[PDB]
Amino acid sequence: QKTCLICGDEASGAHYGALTCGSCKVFFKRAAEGKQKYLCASRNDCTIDKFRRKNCPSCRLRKCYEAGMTLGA
Amino acid sequence: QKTCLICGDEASGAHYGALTCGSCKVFFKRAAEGKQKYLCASRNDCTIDKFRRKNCPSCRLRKCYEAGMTLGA
DNA sequence: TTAGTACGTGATGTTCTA
DNA sequence: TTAGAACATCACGTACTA
Ligand SMILES: [Zn+2]
Ligand SMILES: [Zn+2]
Ligand SMILES: [Zn+2]
Ligand SMILES: [Zn+2]
Repeated sequence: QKTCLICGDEASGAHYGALTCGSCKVFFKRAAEGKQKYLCASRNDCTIDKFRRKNCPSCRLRKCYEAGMTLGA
Repeated sequence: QKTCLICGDEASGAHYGALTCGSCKVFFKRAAEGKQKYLCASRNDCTIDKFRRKNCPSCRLRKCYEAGMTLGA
């Protein structure tokens, strides 16, 4: 509440169905749309925060879905 | 050997003191020269390979120093 | 309200030139 | 033989509009 559910950054309102920051809002749109497989370099449980969220699109995307984000309304 | 000591890609020669590919040669030069204080999102033990080496510069650089690479000061 | 655009920035990996 | 620069490409995050 005022904090992004994906990465803990300061949130700017709900986006695609969950409370997120602006960077996570645009990341989810880019990564949900694409037909990309993302690979985690560790164990699929990376810590996603303001400074680490860049490292692992796979875990960040997983967390977006887990927080309920969706492109299909 | 023909194998990059950092990421397992095909090596290109001895670079900065260790057998590495071309991408790891330029990465190490940029990483050692700049102090980006790279952060790992996991446990400082990421898998570094051709498909994952972009995920965790911090662990990739860790591997470079463990492999003996150095800028000669 | 929040989704879309488009920019500016920076990391990456190779080809080139020493 | 390898160091280093440059260019193209791409991921990222922001400001701005509606
Ligand atoms: Zn976020
Ligand atoms: Zn991960
Ligand atoms: Zn390598
Ligand atoms: Zn790591």
